[PDB]
Amino acid sequence: SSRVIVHVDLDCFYAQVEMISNPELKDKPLGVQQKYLVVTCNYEARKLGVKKLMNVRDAKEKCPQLVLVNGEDLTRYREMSYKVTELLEEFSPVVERLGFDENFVDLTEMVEKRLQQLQSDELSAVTVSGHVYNNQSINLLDVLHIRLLVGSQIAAEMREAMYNQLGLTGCAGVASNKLLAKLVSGVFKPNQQTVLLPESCQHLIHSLNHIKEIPGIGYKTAKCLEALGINSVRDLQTFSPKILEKELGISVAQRIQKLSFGEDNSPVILSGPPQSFSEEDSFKKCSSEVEAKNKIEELLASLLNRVCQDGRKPHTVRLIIRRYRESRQCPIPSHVIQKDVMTPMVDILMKLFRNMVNVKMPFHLTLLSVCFCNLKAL
DNA sequence: GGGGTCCT
DNA sequence: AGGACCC
Ligand SMILES: Nc1ncnc2c1ncn2[C@H]1C[C@H](O)[C@@H](COP(=O)(O)OP(=O)(O)OP(=O)(O)O)O1
Ligand SMILES: [Mg+2]
Ligand SMILES: [Mg+2]
Ligand SMILES: [Mg+2]
Repeated sequence: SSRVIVHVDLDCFYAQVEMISNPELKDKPLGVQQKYLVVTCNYEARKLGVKKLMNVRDAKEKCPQLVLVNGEDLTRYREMSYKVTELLEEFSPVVERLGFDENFVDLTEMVEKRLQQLQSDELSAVTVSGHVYNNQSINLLDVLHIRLLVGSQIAAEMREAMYNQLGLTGCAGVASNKLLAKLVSGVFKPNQQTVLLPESCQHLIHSLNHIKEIPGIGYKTAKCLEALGINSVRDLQTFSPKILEKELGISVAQRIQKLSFGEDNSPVILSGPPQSFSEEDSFKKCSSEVEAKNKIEELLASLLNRVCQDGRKPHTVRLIIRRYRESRQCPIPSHVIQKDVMTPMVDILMKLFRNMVNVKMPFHLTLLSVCFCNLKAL
């Protein structure tokens, strides 16, 4: 059962949202700042030299006409994120989320229908929407191709409906699994879509340069492979299965090797509603017992907001700390579920804290987070 | 340095 | 509770 998956990726998301909010900013170049960095910006300002993830001063010097904006309150982005996800669900119910600006959709069933509904005669021109990866020749006689071309049209449709109705632009990659879909989706940016035919699969993995470029292989797994002298995607393709299992575990080994061939059988998971809420906060110095108290209050303060609105309730709370991450958690008592409600929580959160960190001694940390998970019904 | 997700 | 991964 060959699948058709689509990966959707919004162009410079925060930027887009900001612009869609303050139209005056269409004309102007724009950057979104978190702490003293620039986390993303519209294209009008990537041309003036502004690289994503660059300090806000180099930014200003390199580009003086730059209109900055604060993107530390993730609230407008997160609402837009779900407006997008809901739009896409209205196409097919099975939509997986990846951060705020990515979505996976399984179009296998949807492509099925549209095909059957095709009178033989009209089996052309059929056509393709957007780019075909690596300019590959289409073979209308190959069902696999045909189902991917239909996947391209549904994607073009989704992208139209995102623009109309939400005012957002973005790219789409349509492939036979999530891996290839995500990889081929950025081959043409911004605001364009590419489809990957099967016979160009190998061209696409090898186009990659560092092995960490593949989704799934990350910082910790890369370094492991590096120290094994695995740097190219072909290195990994050709390496000893056995030695890899031995050095990575039989679970991780099998999967990432398949990855390096472009093989990915992981299904698209239906995300549904968020299963957690959390406010992170890292900082220069924190070294008493209070000031964690102040922090935990603020964090709690902001989180509470979102919980009041979500609907369902958290039956578990936890405390996270990256020291000099660790966590402790415990169920949230029956009474307190009455969305005042602060002091009891912070008493628990502190109880948590205390058992984890010795207050009768110095610590200093850099990171405090509070998380609400385990929400019913579930 | 956000927020999140699944696997162990 | 910790360790991976994605953004
Ligand atoms: N290093 C980072 N630090 C903080 N926020 C980030 C970082 N990277 C990305 N983000 C945020 C900002 C973006 O709106 C969103 C997705 O980023 P990313 O996938 O890198 O592409 P992008 O949305 O910045 O634009 P584009 O895909 O056009 O380059 O996540
Ligand atoms: Mg992205
Ligand atoms: Mg993006
Ligand atoms: Mg990676």
